[PDB]
Amino acid sequence: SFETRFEKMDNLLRDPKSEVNSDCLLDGLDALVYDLDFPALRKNKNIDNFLSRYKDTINKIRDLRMKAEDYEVVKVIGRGAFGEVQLVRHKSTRKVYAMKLLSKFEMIKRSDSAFFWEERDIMAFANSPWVVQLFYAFQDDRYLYMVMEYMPGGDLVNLMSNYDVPEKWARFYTAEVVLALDAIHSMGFIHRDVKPDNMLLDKSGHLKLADFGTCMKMNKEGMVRCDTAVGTPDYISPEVLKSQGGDGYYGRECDWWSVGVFLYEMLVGDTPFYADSLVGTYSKIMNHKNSLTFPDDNDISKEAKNLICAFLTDREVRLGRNGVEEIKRHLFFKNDQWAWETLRDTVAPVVPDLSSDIDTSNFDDLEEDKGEEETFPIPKAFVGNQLPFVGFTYYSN
Amino acid sequence: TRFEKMDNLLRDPKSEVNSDCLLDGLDALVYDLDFPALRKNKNIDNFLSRYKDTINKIRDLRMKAEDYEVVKVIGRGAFGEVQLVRHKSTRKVYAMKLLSKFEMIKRSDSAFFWEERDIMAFANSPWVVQLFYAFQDDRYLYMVMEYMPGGDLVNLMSNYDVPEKWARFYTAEVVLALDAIHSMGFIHRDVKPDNMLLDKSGHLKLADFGTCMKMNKEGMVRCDTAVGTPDYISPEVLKSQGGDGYYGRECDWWSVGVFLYEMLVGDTPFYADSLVGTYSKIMNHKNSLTFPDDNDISKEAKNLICAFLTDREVRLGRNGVEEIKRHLFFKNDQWAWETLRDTVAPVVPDLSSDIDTSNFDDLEEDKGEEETFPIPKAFVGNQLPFVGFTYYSN
Ligand SMILES: COc1cccc([C@@H](C)NC(=O)Nc2nc(-c3ccncc3)cs2)c1
Ligand SMILES: COc1cccc([C@@H](C)NC(=O)Nc2nc(-c3ccncc3)cs2)c1
Repeated sequence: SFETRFEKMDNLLRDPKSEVNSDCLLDGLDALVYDLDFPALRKNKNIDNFLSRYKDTINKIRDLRMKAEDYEVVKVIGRGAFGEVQLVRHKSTRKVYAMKLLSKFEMIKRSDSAFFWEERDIMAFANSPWVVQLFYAFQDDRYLYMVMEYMPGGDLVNLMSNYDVPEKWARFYTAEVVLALDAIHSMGFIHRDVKPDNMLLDKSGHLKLADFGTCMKMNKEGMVRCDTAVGTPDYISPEVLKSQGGDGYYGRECDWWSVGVFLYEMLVGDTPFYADSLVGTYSKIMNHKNSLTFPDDNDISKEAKNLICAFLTDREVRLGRNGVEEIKRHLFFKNDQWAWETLRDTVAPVVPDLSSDIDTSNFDDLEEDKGEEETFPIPKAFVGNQLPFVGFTYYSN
Repeated sequence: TRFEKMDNLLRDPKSEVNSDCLLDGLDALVYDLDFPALRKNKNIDNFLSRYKDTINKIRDLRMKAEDYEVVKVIGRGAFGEVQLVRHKSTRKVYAMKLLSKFEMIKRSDSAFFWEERDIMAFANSPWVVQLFYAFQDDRYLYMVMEYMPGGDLVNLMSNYDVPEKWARFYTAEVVLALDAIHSMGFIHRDVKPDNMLLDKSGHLKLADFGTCMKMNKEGMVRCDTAVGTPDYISPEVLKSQGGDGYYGRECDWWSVGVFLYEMLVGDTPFYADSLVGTYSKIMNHKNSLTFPDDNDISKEAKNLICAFLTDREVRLGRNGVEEIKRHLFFKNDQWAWETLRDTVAPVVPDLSSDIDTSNFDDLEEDKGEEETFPIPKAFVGNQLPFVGFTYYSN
């Protein structure tokens, strides 16, 4: 077991999970230069001499390290209002990735400076077939960049658009979602916003989760709360809605609610709590006992109905509170086509036909930004606008 | 393109982006941000709380002062002290120079240790004391050097009457050592007995390079300030105060001259009871230089001394080290210039333990309160000149 203090420090430098690993240490030096280098501050001798020594070296480094210009944008596949996701090709390696941008200016402006750490940890270290991998995370003074495996199948929102979905497809996406969720729960995170938008497909037609921006680390009892605004409460559980009003905390069972909702939308074509307005949808969720109706549209399966209803109940009696297993054993999941262990080796309901490695078919065209980039007021003293982003850099090796 | 090369940039002990400089960066940053006034900036407060745990940990993992037992305090330079220290685990004994960050700020003069670090680390010479590790905390820089139980020429000079035979030896060694330094591109200035140390076998090493400077093309330097030890300072360097001039490596040779005088005469040539007096006699050396009336001293001894204590442009060594080596004062049957360090030193120190302090004067401790920095209301970047100082030998 024993290691010397020198050995231990060496491990800190080399460990991708360490915040003092070499790449993170360059980040600091970089940021510090960014934030110090200004005529006003250069009047300080310590600062002026320091920037003279290191700057020539800092230019070598900024030249050497990965950068936005190592990639060319093929297209824009999504917009998050903190930035865009865009299809890219690496110039030297020819390889094709999806790339998320985050505006540093926007983040300082609105706060929301701390929120991307969990997404980073998850996509970097999950090492799951159920989770989109981040290959590189790097940055400059303007932006964060997350370079991710591209998922040409598109999301489940697109799928529900182009296909009516039989219980046989539903069961399958549902099961994969169960697994990705469980994977994420086992790393100690609660996803907390689980939607068809966050479910994408690889060239095989298999599902991965993306967009972990809402994810929070659970503690001991496996609970959390965050202050975070949520676009639509369509898939959001009642106890999460209550929590936003200060009331209290909650556990991973909130994610199983979303899945209950996801199923209903796949079979029935509609969100169960759908209303013309946010307020209406909101009331309906809080009303869920009396507000949840199975369709005009059909009789659909006794078993499907029962799973959906088991997920869409109140949290204390809700399916999945006793763990993933009682979910897996639900009779809704019985079939001849796949078993839980073999699921990803099955052939998928929809296997994308793709013209090229650049095929955008399953995504909507994203027109343009072409907006003029906002800049900060020149510091009269040190404001450290780069500090929140220090240690973000990651290279998978 | 394959690329990285940052592997080498990170691994090069001479690289400024190497791992230890990178860690010095983060360490300096935290020290300099941690303050009530500065934590009112949220950017800062948030960064400090994020990296605090990991920073406390690094500080402990990396080499620190607590890793050493202080045995005796063997010197004080008013920029700090020099201690004989023993590593608490390895049990190895080392010399450690403490440089105060507070003082190198107050007096400015924050840049001088770089060349000293550079030399002691990478010289790889039997003529130059070797730097093993360098580290720092908020208060100090720490240089850890090979220990030199032989002591310095001043101690030797007080305990003995140096015969010409010995002076030939020590001068010759100083000469070879200086040459090596010159060949690395530096002018020492500051050549005085106090910086000449004897190893366990009694051979000579140069230390305290804090005053060194790097030559250019013609091998000169441009300096308008005069550098230390009034007794040993050359006319050029004295005169260079007040904007004057720019000069080469023969100011060191001048000090070798003073050194030789001191050993054989037992006094300094420019001694007076004020430095003011000494500066003056130095300017007037052409007159003020005299040997004692009694004297029994070889003519060629006095000649060599006189060849050094002349003006720079006629100064022995101005042509090359060779004209010094060929001087008749060095003529003898015992040793040759290339083998000289393999010969048997005139004094081989007798030592009790590896810890033996007998050849160093008695010094004690500060006993004073640490005079420390005022809390900033804004980023002063006070640690920034020290980033990249840390060194580990392997
Ligand atoms: C708040 O900041 C944001 C910046 C950009 C985008 C977003 C939104 C749309 N959510 C998201 O992560 N969507 C993502 N889609 C992928 C993706 C898509 C296709 N192929 C590979 C990856 C990653 S994240 C938010
Ligand atoms: C520049 O500011 C100063 C700060 C503290 C001390 C000094 C003096 C004592 N000179 C010096 O470096 N002396 C040296 N002694 C050694 C040494 C001693 C014993 N064994 C090996 C080396 C190196 S430098 C100056």
